[PDB]
Amino acid sequence: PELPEVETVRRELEKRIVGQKIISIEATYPRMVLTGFEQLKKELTGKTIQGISRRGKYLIFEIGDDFRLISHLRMEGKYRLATLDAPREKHDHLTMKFADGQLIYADVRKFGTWELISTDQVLPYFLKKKIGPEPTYEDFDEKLFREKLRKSTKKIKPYLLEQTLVAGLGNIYVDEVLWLAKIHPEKETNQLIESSIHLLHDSIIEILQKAIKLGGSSALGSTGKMQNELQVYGKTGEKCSRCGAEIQKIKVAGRGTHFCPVCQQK
DNA sequence: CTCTTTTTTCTCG
DNA sequence: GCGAGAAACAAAGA
Ligand SMILES: *Sc1nc2[nH]cnc2c(=O)[nH]1
Ligand SMILES: O=c1[nH]c(S)nc2[nH]cnc12
Ligand SMILES: O=c1[nH]c(S)nc2[nH]cnc12
Repeated sequence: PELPEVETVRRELEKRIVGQKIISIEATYPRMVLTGFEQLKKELTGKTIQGISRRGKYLIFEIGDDFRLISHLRMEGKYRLATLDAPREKHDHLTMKFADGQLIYADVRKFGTWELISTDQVLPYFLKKKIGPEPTYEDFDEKLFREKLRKSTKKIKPYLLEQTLVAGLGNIYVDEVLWLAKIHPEKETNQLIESSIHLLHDSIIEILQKAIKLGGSSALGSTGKMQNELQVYGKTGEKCSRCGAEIQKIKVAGRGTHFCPVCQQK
């Protein structure tokens, strides 16, 4: 999932599990709890969920006043709310049991992570990872964005994927964003002119906010509609609606990359 | 059978 | 510092 998918999950969880006391926590794959499963079980059992927040692609469970559970779904992580007698499925790894249901985390590839962080260490946690601003008009300052692009010789797609210029883009939405902003994914950022950076900035915000509104692209959050609106991602050889031009797929910095050459020249 | 394909961090030169 | 490639892992497809 990327930011819109994580936000969709956040919103559904917020509706269902806020106010709920954690009765027990169980793991079949404790190794995904990077801060230590025993510690997390001991600290969180019997606590009440106060809220669910998000920073970039990270889910943040607010559990009691003094702890947060930071969850990353990485490539394939999925949450679901199930009855207490629900059978185990093959790639289920963790469950948070309540009095009247349970929250189960599953992840085929086992990439997703849980970290128990004290409340006053949440802002330092994200500072240490150098996560950039949220993709909103209020938080995403174009002026700083422009200065960082000017000072780098990185290619724009991998630099956007680093999460440092702005938080939340992954492979799908960065491809969508660059098509919308008419920018080549291998464009060196210090070659971008001011008007292109402005369109890029606005496009990042517009695409991600649209995806959030449509419930992401497609367990919780599996009812998304953004997939119907994708212009280039996963559409190799299909039309760009531009006079017969077709989407090409190339590899950029190790990632599958979908773009429309005629639209996205350097 | 092999090889490639699908977020973040780590290693190497 | 940089980029390239690979690591963590599972499953599906060519
Ligand atoms: S360049 C181009 N050609 C078209 N032919 C039908 N519609 C077109 C369009 O929107 N753009
Ligand atoms: O944190 C990252 N997330 C993604 S999607 N791509 C990257 N390339 C380098 N870092 C990152
Ligand atoms: O009208 C457009 N034409 C092309 S070629 N690319 C685009 N990206 C966003 N709009 C367009």
